[PDB]
Amino acid sequence: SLKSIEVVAAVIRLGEKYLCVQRFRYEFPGGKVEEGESLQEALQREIMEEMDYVIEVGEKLLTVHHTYPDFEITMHAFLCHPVGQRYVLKEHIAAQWLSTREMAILDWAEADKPIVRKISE
Amino acid sequence: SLKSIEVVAAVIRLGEKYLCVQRGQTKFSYTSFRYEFPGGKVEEGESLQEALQREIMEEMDYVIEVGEKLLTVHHTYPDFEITMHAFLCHPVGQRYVLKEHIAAQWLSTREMAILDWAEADKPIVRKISEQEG
Repeated sequence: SLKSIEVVAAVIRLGEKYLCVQRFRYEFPGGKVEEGESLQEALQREIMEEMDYVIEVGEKLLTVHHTYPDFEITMHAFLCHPVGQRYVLKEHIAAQWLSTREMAILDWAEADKPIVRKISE
Repeated sequence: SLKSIEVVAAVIRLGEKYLCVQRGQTKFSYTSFRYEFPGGKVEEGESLQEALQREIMEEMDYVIEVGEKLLTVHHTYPDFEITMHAFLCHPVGQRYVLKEHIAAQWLSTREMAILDWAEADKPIVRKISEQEG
């Protein structure tokens, strides 16, 4: 079947606050890379599609590798800087701007925990 | 999008032979891709059968009829959700086209035991093998 699964996550910062979504646990916005896309263009499309939010992808924060026997799965987190000033919540997906100490009291998705851990350090 | 994917696989049968594919070329002259059943991802707004039919048509130019579900393989990885659906399929069209670096063989279940199968496809092979052999 699938040779690889690449997932991208956007860590969007304004001030001391990070865009955290609850779509249930909390997560960073992002999604899967389509075949033929780079990781950055996958992330910019994914954020536009789900949130109408125009961002610039910056430096890569971390790569989460896995050793699962059946599928090769890799997650790529990028520090992102917003260009637009508009984001849309297509219904019942709530989003908050939170500081790191607000983020630590929260139920985060398992895939996103390394990013939350890193944002602190 | 959600961190969850649905995969479909076609078990194409002709007589007592099944279509087994090898999709790619490695860098090394002493390594090669393992075998697998043709298929791919289910895109949003598609049923499992229509995603399969589309995927077979796009990779192989092969008109197929999707029949009964043979098995479902679920994975419960902490970081990502994957479901595989294998369906028994019957050819309508009489020609398929293999692109660059793609090989395919029509094999019995006994001959299928000779090959190296992708780890994800191994439950499917075992199911096919348990029912005749």
